[PDB]
Amino acid sequence: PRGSHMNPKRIRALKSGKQGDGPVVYWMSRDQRAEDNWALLFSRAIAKEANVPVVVVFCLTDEFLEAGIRQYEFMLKGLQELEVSLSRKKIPSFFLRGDPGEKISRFVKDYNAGTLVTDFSPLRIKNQWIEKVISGISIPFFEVDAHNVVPCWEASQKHEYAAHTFRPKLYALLPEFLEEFPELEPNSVTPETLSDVLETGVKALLPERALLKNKDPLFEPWHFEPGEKAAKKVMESFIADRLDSYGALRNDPTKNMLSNLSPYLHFGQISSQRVVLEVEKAESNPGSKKAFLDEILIWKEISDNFCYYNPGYDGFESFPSWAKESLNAHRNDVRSHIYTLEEFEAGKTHDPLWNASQMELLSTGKMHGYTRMYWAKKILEWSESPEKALEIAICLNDRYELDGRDPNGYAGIAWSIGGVHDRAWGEREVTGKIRYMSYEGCKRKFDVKLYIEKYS
DNA sequence: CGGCTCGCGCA
DNA sequence: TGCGCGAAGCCGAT
Ligand SMILES: Cc1cc2nc3c(=O)[nH]c(=O)nc-3n(C[C@H](O)[C@H](O)[C@H](O)COP(=O)(O)OP(=O)(O)OC[C@H]3O[C@@H](n4cnc5c(N)ncnc54)[C@H](O)[C@@H]3O)c2cc1C
Repeated sequence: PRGSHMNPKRIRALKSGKQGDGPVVYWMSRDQRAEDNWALLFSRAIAKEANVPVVVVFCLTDEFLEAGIRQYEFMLKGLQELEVSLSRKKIPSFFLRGDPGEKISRFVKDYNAGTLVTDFSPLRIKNQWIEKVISGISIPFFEVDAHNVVPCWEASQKHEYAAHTFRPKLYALLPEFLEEFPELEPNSVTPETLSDVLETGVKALLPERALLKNKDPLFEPWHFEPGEKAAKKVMESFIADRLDSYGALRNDPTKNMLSNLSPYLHFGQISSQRVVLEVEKAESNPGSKKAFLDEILIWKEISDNFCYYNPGYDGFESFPSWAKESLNAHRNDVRSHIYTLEEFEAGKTHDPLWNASQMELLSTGKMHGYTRMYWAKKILEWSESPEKALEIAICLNDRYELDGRDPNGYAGIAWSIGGVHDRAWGEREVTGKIRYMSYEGCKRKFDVKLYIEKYS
């Protein structure tokens, strides 16, 4: 649908129709940014061809009640900044509260929209809302993958068993799909308060807040400033100060050598494609660059692959057959310890390294990547059953990670507990052939005592 | 058949 | 710390 720097393979039709006479509406969901946003760029291009303005609509759902203030504030502060950015480009934004299935349909009717565009998420609930909207509108409806460098449905047509099978397919398509972004052109044709939504939601969540004994909150909000501008600064300092040592130190949780981009990536406050462009152009240790690109291209995009092609991505049934057979055989094994959700949540296990990982999670909202593996694997080892382990890990990941409620989290938990995108290892009690990680193993790789002391 | 994102013994 | 091996099941290139 027109454009020159616009690859049509990024866009797909959800519903055909007579293009209406009214504005193009971008139903923003996953990609909460004005810059480097293929969904917003395609929306603007369609609007230009039809000689109509583009408007942005965002629907605040009751979903926020299932997480905490830490995510709600991060997201909403981002959106306050986004509202201003879009304003400068003469793009109005509308913030709706309620079920997207109902509210988006109504908005399209009331505002006499000509075309509807949304960004891409493989999570189940987004597909449900889309199907509801389709039944409620008579205008064309498109979806743009603004989150992946290679559109999810282009990179592969099936569930990929392993990174080693996906890697060649993805890297083959980078020359086509890794490109610079055109600038967002302001609107030429002229056309609820977020402050109030924020106060109302916070009041609702205050009773569920994570607290220490003295009733002082556990969460430290100053580690990550929200919004598009801050995200760019974190990217720049990563490339300048941390990228060089990333390959060597990414698996040492006592060193702050990660990008720290995940909260921003999760809410779409920065484009993965932008990050890849800048890292590609940086002159740094080649090994570090390859390690980083493999994480933000292969592992991030295969997580969308996993959720898109396996709608039971958060269930035991999505595990590979060998892992299901192994875990099933060990269901009756005596566990060395059994903890409840509440005991894991409070960091009251016998294992100080596990407890310190959980304390980093509670206090910062971002557990170091290496201890996330250890953390999830011990939940399998010290729970009543594989289903209960899965349920506990997802519950804590999604409640406390700023970057949670994400394909990466479901794929990472499924790797840790069910061997998805892994292979079988030595046979053990309880965990069977699922890859094992030990306290002693961690001791030989990094200064465990220092991580424990940092987080009590 | 070859090669896949641990623990372990050994410089 | 850095290396090379062991223990495991399967994909996919033929
Ligand atoms: C049990 C478990 C739970 C996880 N929970 C989440 C989660 O809720 N949300 C989430 O986005 N990631 C999650 N991760 C994946 C990974 O730990 C985080 O993306 C990463 O630690 C975020 O830190 P960073 O951006 O500073 O990392 P960097 O090392 O700088 O990583 C760069 C980027 O690469 C991608 N990436 C890196 N590691 C992985 C990985 N294992 N899998 C997928 N993509 C990866 C992410 O987009 C990440 O932000 C989880 C992993 C596991 C094993």
